[PDB]
Amino acid sequence: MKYILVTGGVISGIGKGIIASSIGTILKSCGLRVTAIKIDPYINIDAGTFSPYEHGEVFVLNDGGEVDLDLGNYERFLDINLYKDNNITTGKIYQHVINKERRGDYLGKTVQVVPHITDAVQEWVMNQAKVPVDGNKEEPQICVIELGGTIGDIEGMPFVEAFRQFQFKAKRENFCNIHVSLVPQLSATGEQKTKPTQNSVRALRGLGLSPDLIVCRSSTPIEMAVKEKISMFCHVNPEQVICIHDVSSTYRVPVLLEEQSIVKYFKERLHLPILFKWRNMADRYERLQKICSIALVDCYASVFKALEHSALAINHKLNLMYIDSIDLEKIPVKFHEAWQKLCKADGILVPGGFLGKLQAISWARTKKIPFLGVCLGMQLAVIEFARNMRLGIRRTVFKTENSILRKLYGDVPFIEERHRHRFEVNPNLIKQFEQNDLSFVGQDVDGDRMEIIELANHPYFVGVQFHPEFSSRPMKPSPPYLGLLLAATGNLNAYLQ
Amino acid sequence: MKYILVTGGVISGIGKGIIASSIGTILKSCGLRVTAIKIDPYINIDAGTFSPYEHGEVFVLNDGGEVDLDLGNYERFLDINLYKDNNITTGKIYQHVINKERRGDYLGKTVQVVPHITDAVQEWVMNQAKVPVDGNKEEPQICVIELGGTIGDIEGMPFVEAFRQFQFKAKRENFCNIHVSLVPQLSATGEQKTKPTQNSVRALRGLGLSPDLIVCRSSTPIEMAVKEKISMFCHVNPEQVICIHDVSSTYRVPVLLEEQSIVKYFKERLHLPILFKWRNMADRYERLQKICSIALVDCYASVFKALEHSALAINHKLNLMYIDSIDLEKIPVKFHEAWQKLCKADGILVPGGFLGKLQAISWARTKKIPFLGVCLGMQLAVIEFARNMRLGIRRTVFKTENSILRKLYGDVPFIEERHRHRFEVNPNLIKQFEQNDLSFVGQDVDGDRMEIIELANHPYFVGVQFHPEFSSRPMKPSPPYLGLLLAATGNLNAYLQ
Amino acid sequence: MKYILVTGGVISGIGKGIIASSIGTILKSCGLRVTAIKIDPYINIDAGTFSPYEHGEVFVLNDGGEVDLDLGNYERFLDINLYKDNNITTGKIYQHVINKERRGDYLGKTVQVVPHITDAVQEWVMNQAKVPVDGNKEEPQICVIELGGTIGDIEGMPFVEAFRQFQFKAKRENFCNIHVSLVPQLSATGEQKTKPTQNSVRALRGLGLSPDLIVCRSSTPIEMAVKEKISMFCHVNPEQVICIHDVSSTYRVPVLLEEQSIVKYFKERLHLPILFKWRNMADRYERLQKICSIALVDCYASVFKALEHSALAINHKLNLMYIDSIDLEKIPVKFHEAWQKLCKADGILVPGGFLGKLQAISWARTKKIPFLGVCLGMQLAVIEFARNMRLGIRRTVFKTENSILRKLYGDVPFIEERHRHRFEVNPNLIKQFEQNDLSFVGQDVDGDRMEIIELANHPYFVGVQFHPEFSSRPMKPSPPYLGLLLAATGNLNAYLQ
Amino acid sequence: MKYILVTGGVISGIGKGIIASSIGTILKSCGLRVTAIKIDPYINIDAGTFSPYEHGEVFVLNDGGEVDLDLGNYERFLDINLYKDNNITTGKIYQHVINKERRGDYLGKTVQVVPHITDAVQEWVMNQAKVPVDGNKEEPQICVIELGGTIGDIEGMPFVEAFRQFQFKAKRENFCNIHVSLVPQLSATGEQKTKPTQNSVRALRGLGLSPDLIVCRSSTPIEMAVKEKISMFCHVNPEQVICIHDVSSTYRVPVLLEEQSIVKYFKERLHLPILFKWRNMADRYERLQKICSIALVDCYASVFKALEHSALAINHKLNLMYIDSIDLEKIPVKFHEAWQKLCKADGILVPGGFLGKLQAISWARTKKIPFLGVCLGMQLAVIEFARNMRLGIRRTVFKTENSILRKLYGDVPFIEERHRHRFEVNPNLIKQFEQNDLSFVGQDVDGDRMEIIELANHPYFVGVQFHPEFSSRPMKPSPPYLGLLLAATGNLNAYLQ
Ligand SMILES: CC(C)(C(=O)Nc1ccc(-c2cncc(C(F)(F)F)n2)cn1)c1csc(NS(=O)(=O)C2CC2)n1
Ligand SMILES: NC(=O)CC[C@H](N)C(=O)O
Ligand SMILES: NC(=O)CC[C@H](N)C(=O)O
Ligand SMILES: [Mg+2]
Ligand SMILES: [Mg+2]
Ligand SMILES: [Mg+2]
Ligand SMILES: [Mg+2]
Repeated sequence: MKYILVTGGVISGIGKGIIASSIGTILKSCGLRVTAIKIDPYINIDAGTFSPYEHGEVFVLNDGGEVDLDLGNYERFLDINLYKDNNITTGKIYQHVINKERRGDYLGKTVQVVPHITDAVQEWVMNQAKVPVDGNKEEPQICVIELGGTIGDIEGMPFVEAFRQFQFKAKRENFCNIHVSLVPQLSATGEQKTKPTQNSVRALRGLGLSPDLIVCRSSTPIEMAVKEKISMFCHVNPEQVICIHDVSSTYRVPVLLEEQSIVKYFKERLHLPILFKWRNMADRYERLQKICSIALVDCYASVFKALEHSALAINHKLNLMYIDSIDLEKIPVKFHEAWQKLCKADGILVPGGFLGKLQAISWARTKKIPFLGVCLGMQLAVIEFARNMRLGIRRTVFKTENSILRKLYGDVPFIEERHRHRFEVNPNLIKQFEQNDLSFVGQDVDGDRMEIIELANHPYFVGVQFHPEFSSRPMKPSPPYLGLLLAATGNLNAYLQ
Repeated sequence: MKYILVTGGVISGIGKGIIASSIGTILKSCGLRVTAIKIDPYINIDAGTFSPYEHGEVFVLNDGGEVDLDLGNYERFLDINLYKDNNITTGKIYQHVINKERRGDYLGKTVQVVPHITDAVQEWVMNQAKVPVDGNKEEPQICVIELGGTIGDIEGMPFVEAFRQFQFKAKRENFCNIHVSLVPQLSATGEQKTKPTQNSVRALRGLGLSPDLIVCRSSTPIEMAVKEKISMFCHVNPEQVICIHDVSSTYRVPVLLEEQSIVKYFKERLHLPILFKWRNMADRYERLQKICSIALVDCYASVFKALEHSALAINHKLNLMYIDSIDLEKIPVKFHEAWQKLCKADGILVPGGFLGKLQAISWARTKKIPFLGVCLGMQLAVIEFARNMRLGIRRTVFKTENSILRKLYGDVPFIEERHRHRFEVNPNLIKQFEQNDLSFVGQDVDGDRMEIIELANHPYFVGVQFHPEFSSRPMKPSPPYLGLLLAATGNLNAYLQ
Repeated sequence: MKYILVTGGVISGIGKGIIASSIGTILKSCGLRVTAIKIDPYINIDAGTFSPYEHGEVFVLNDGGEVDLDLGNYERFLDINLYKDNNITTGKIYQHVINKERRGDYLGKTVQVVPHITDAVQEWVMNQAKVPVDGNKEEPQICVIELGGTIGDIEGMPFVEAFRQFQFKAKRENFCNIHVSLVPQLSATGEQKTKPTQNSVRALRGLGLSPDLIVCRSSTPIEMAVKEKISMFCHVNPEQVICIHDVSSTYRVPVLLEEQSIVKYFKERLHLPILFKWRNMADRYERLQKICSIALVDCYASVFKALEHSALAINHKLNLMYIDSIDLEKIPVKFHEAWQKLCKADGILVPGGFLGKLQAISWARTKKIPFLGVCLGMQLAVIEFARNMRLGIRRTVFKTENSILRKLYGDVPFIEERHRHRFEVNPNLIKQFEQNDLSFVGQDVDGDRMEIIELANHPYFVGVQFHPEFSSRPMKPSPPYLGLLLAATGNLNAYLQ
Repeated sequence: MKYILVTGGVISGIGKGIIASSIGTILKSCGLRVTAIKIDPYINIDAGTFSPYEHGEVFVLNDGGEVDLDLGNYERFLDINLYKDNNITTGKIYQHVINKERRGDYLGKTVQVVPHITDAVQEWVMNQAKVPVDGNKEEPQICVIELGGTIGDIEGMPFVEAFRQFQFKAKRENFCNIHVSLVPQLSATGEQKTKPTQNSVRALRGLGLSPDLIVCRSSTPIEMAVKEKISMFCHVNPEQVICIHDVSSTYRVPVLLEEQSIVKYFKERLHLPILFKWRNMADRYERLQKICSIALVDCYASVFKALEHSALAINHKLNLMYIDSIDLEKIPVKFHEAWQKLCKADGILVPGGFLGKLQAISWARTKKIPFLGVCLGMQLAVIEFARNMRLGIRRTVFKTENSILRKLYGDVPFIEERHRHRFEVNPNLIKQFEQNDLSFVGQDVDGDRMEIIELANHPYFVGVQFHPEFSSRPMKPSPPYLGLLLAATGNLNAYLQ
């Protein structure tokens, strides 16, 4: 296969995953079948071990893998369905080698990091690159590998050593390395400094990989004198020093890379047989004037992106105002902030988790303000109506054609969406609710779990057990989120017509 | 506790384990309770995964741990009984952290090498240092930690980072580092080169540990000009540059270290409240003239050491001539080497394993030459008499007082020795042999396994199921090995009188 | 002596020289005699080799040394008079060792970087620290050594190796290291990243120096979670992690360091027997409302600082608008910018160099707007009146008591100021001017060079051959600059009364 | 041009200069014009600064350059005449850049190691490679550059950075790197260790150069398992792992390299349009039985080599027994060693320097034992007969045809040989000697200095002012040395016939 490693320098928050995902959609626009692998040098096996504050949200894959939000960036940019083994971690590879050792698979030889851990990385990358990750069963052409962390962190040392070897245990026609690095810009002088990028490239080149492209991330576009220092000290041509400055949106990052001519580089280097929409979406995003103010009651990064996809599609600006449920709760300055936000809420969003959510539900229910409840927001909705693990892709069957979500999903009798919940509605008690305004509208194939609710005597009050955020992509807004913004702007009855 | 790290430079075969074990017996001669821990940066969990060619023999511990022969060096020098967790490996620590992660013991935080793997090393070292490893239940005073590998190998990087932190997460009064390094001596010029030791100390000091002692291993004693270069370039006083040259025996290495005044250094540095036998044994070893030629039919390092302990005790030189059983086998130049060695064999030794052993057994049996069979050498002896896992410490009961091994072990009704076998003698068939010359003399407490055989109509033909090698120490020769050399020299009937 | 090394991490523009100069004035406020040495790892011998665009202005010392502007920061903060050998460079030290080699001073031994270049650094630092650099002939107590560059640049490697050795070839009571490092703050998230500081401290600690204080430079004050990561990963206590954020002025940086308690650290560590004005000047600077707009017709950093000292003393804000003389020149958008700036010029400043300066002189002369000409601005003033190396400290004698500059300098018959010029006024032609409005008012002791001019029929049009900028300090504004701001605000005749 | 860098790993005494010189004579046997440059990272400018104990003898070049003996190895192997600038040193390059800086040749830019010192290395290497260093005025085809020191020493860091850049600022067709490294062989086990070579290649590859050949120096030929570890861990094919073991002679080292097929590698890699004598000389050397015992009364490495060239040519073994003149002196165990050696002296050799030499002269003179005096040995000979700087190539004119040295040099009226002396014979006093047995036979063209003496009433007692050692090569023995061995074996009168 053809392989593109993306390494990071100086600091991890430079957006390497957006760059890597951007080059993947560039290559896809050039007609290529692109895979992605993310290396996360953490010793954790799956992101289910994390808090939402640590690594952002737990993105959920079709196979039930729990991963950090950057596999959602590859899914959203490439329109791809990743498997749990497209995330490589140090825990996953060390445990693999330890298990092989105990099985005698290393034939009584001493197991050690080089070669055995480095071979495990190569074995895994070669095979997961070949996985059909598009819906097309045809073997991929390119694999973009993001090496997470910063080159020079101790946890990354097996992977760069593996990738050093992988140059030679392949061809230069088949492997290149992108180094993404911070070019810090000083306050008082405006001066862009190249020293961290030079030092990071020196470290990377000391690990036996050379930058084939250097991607500068900078606050402002870099000056030619700055690009000249980088091309001289990092021993790469000026045409191989790319600048991605702070832009308006992720839609503009692929467009910017065409305007740095990366396709000519990848054609020449990787010997490749080679956007519109990203321009259009960027150009639209920069012109969004009509505010839709929604109350959310990187912890919710797919939720925010799903709303922005929906907002863009209806040519509105999202104003996502985040409210803690403890602010709305009876426990008082932040109460008069939170409830004031909840007054100017055109829609209420109660996402998942593991108290004032119930008050926001009551507010939305009573005042007839548009509501989307996801996972816990469905369960709390059922609960508060009464007062007044299941992991990965599953089929949800609609119990009727008289469903607003069914119209938004395109009249289909069932949907396949991603789940992540341990708790569900009691099958014996459903007959308390069916008599009244809260219809249970979607169920599993087993008929035990109700998985969608709709409140009938309301513009749009829906609850879903699945996370339809993980299915959201710019080209196809997540229908439960689209319905929320359509309802909040009154356009729902025009769309459903 | 007080801690002594022993790091290695340039190459691992410099004898760091003998140096570390030597300083342990020095400190023990100074009256201190000494523990040992060995770090082996391999990803293997236990040495049962190894061939005998890889890491030498599998030493067996009382608890059934399978470890490399260097935990036998700490056992033999200190008269200590190590536990399986006095061996630290990368596999054992990474699996520990992975298991803690999956249990949620890191409270949703990202697990990473620093701190979490480095803390696991510190946690383990602090607690295993406190283990009563002598028979005395009193908590130890010093722990000698040998860091296996060479400082600068990638697998060693978590451990040196842990030990860097461990300086500061302790006191300088409680931690020091010994660096053992090759001083190569060139052929043509006789010139001793200090450059590898300087470069290795620069690497070690780049990992945030400084040599408190530098132990030069050299072929010849080092010149003062060589010691001056090391003390200048490695930034350590001349009194802290120790030379251990190629000596006669391991008995001389502690004695040499007194003659480099290390006790004064450890008294001053570690604030310690502070040999004869090692001199005596060294002085004896250098005067061994009477050859006992024994045929063995680092793969057998405890076997060789057990014979040398026995040889020294009877003031004989061992000539251990190693013969492959395939040389003795019918499959022919090496046949006339092997059988010629077997002709001048004063004793035959058939150690354990997993064909010409049977011929050597037949030879020894028929010609009435002294025989010791260990594990497989007992099983093949039973088999060839007929023609003509159980792991760690177990109690073997003697079935009679009429046992030669029972006299050698001191008339005791049972012995406790170390086992490592999956196969044993059939309890139904023992009644074929008891009628004849092959007595089954030792059994387990269960009475199912016969564990010792003695052939009655022979000077000394014994078979044992245990490995009594692992019990051998210079002060107390292993009785089955002592019996072999006593028999082979005719001194048996004088000893047993 | 007591020594404080100040090392830099990530990027050089973090202000290490202001931090180092700030701790020097802190220690001086604590009553200590402080020296400064600046190491510049460039191979250049003196800054006379530089353009003004490269390293900023060439600061001139009393002995005629040409140095970068950071020796002016030590002069301005400490009220000190540095010698040319308080600047150490790689060129100065390598040439020293090469010269010693050729003289046989190394006694036929091979000269090499360690030890001989590292010893040369130590020799130089020990002796220049002892230099009376105050006017007091008493030997100094502390020496602040700024190591220029970033730790990990190849040119800095001799100096950090020297300073590693210098810890041990001294006492910990007598040496400490401050590491100044960038904590980059990301745009989108507001997130302060500690990774470069951790990596830079790892590099510094790999060169055998540990941070005794870590000084974070950040745009905003750092959060406690950020300070905790630094104190954990850089293995230093929280009290040793200092934050200097972007402040109003250099006057506030010493004041901030008291509010980080550095005096307690230096008392404890360096065993020291231990501001008001800096608070007052900072507090004043933040309240400057009255604008004095001056046209200047880091290239002029002492000029700008001299104006700011003058501005602060008269409680005005300086608006220094910089105009290129080529903009004012007949060669046209920038002409209407430049001449528009020159219209709102309350004073014209024509500093030194090596064309529209003559037009600005004519403008100021004719319209009677306050003028200060320095070096070339005196020579061009003489020239344009007619139309209508001498290096370091020299004595200039006033030819009369009827001098405005003589009143501003305190009625004294001569002044001693710093010179840097190859050209001077023709002694035969002076009699053309003395007849008219342009008096030559200051001369050298030789009587050949006129060194000050004053135009009599004007509020304030003075020219000086010396650079009185280099003499400017916050406590004592440079009288030619003070006169300019006093004239420009009309306060001159109140001051001279 | 084509360039071959030769780097060293682990320790400098591995013989890199003999390897580099050997590949140069291989390429010369393939018909190529070969240059050599030696980089010595010492800060010394010329070896005239050294003692003879430090870097061995001072080799003298035709232009009067004073250099270490390794430029004599390139002269002897290639039959080449090196210039003083074929030795590059850190002193020579830093002084060059400092001088350029002071001249303004860097146009006011900050001079720093990268680029300016690294460019100076490249500039120098490119131009000195083009120097006609053979007598043929045609521009060379290959330049062998030995980088002295060990890769990873701090002084070598500018040169490896220059050579990293030089790969890219050339072509792979035009540059390759040979890494020479110690494979230490342990005493007790016979085990050859690859770890230092792996670590040294990791350091070298961290400086951005990869081994194109790895030359193992080992005591014994390396095993295939050892070559496999090196080829795996150093990421080079088995055919690129060369072993040079301890051999009989330098004559065998080129022959060994053909038997490792290096010409096939250099043909393929450097795109080259491509021994007998070295085999013959090696084969002869191994069969030398007839001892010629000569008393010498790396300090004298060209002297020893000149004797060995002479010995080989007359098919004798040299037994060069070295005697200190202080042993022969009246100041007594070593007296009876020294004079005993002087009794079995078939020839006396008194080489140059700066007391018992006079006694050895008297001994040789009186007993009529063959004598060669060089420089000081001529001056002391003149002196002791009476009792009983001029640097580089100079023309010496023979005063007569009646000269034994003139016959040995081939009847020529003058010779051109290399000089290094400050003292000479007094022109007024020569008329004391000419009357008697000591003829002055060679003079300079000036007629002031007598430069050769011959004692007439003796088999062979010659003194020369020049060092004819530096002219010695295996193909053409130095005639004054050849005469000594011919005289000492009685073959002189057969040769001179
Ligand atoms: C939330 C929003 C509106 C967005 O653009 N935010 C934003 C804005 C700017 C940048 C940015 C600025 N400069 C540089 C770089 C980098 F590239 F260098 F890092 N990034 C990053 N994220 C959005 C809608 S859809 C989406 N993401 S998404 O669903 O994956 C879809 C793309 C496939 N985000
Ligand atoms: N210092 C300056 O401004 C230099 C002025 C002028 N070029 C001279 O040499 O006198
Ligand atoms: N080269 C030498 O042997 C030197 C000889 C003597 N010291 C001189 O200067 O002439
Ligand atoms: Mg810069
Ligand atoms: Mg040396
Ligand atoms: Mg972080
Ligand atoms: Mg090995």
